[PDB]
Amino acid sequence: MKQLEDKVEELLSKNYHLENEVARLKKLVGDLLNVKMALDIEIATYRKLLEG
Amino acid sequence: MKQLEDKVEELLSKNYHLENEVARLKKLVGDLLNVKMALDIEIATYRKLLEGEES
Repeated sequence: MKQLEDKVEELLSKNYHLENEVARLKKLVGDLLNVKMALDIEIATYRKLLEG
Repeated sequence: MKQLEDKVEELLSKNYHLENEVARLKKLVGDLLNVKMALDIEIATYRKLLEGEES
């Protein structure tokens, strides 16, 4: 029952790559949320200064 | 034998849910990228108006 064996190895590889992609995107989300925090701080500085 | 069938079922199922998660994350990324673009243009404009900074 090989066709089954090839399918399983094919699926284990896809699973490994999907786990990789999930890890990559989580990091990109953390990094972007950190970026948002820093920009929000810069804008707050400007707005506060512009306000008076 | 039937174990192979069970493993095939398990993997197709785990992969389906990982794909769903990948799609969710990519939407969140796209959303954060758009929030960043709006913030960037606001900051770039203040730099220009107040500091004489062009990109």
